[PDB]
Amino acid sequence: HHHHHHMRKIYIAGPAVFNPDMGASYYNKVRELLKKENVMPLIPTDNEATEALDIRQKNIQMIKDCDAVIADLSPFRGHEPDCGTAFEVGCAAALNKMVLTFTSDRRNMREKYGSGVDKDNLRVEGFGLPFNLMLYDGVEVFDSFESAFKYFLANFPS
Amino acid sequence: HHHHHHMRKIYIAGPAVFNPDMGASYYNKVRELLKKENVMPLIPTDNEATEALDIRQKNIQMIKDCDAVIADLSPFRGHEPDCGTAFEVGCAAALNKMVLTFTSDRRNMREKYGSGVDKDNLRVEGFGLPFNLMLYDGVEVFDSFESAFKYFLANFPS
Ligand SMILES: O=C1Nc2cccc3cccc1c23
Ligand SMILES: O=C1Nc2cccc3cccc1c23
Repeated sequence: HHHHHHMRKIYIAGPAVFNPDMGASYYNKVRELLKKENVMPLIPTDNEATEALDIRQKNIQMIKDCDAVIADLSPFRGHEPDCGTAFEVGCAAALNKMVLTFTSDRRNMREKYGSGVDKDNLRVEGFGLPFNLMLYDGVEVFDSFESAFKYFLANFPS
Repeated sequence: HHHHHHMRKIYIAGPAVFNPDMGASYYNKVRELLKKENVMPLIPTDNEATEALDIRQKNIQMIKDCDAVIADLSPFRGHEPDCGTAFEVGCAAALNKMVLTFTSDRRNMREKYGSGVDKDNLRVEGFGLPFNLMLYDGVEVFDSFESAFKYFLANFPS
């Protein structure tokens, strides 16, 4: 009786932090969705430090502490995902964490750029993926945070 | 006598692979520089597979096998570094590898964008760093592959 109970935790990776509201609207939506399932969101801006290295270390620790990352790999400042988010996905991959990704634009990279090269003649990947192939681990690329979260619930039970 | 001798290895992360020559000119320069010091370059396109997941896995393994990563975080398709490279930097950080980064543009992000926000009113980081703060671990940001390599030689001896 009164055994320890693990509360599931998801690291909320993505460029919402750069919204004018520092991601408040996104994180609030995430908080409400996860609350219903007794899942804790690990949010990049929580208890935010002032020094870059401290912010970075705390985020790395959240990834170490999580059961899954849900990463927003939507276009950021062009057709490419946010590099901070990409770093976090790599961290999670190395730590053998469940990584779930979504994007607002699921078109292949070559469809996005409209060619096999960009405007400067740099190669656009041709693997039938919406973004850099390093970011794809075989799990479906979802359309939304919600759809990724449904996969989490089905595949990481309490 | 005849003890095993470790050959130092560096993972060569960066968007050179997207050059029209698939990085040949960049990688050849790297190869020539490293051979002089008996250091082996681990190059993303070496023995390249055909399936995205196989390429990804081989690159992650190269990072697991390396002594350091030297990562080209130069502007790619705008002021942001390449997300594949960022993923690799994250992978290396999680694995406690030495990570050395360089860029052709060392200006602060706010100097690059000319404002604290981009054209779409999205926040530009203000930490006096040239790129997303997740990509900075306290080691100096170098100006070139060569200067990063000099740090490697001074800080990872045979
Ligand atoms: O790159 C970032 N990772 C982060 C985690 C938490 C907060 C903030 C704020 C600005 C920029 C970044 C950031
Ligand atoms: O995103 C990539 N990581 C890679 C590692 C090695 C080769 C190639 C080729 C195209 C695209 C990518 C790539």
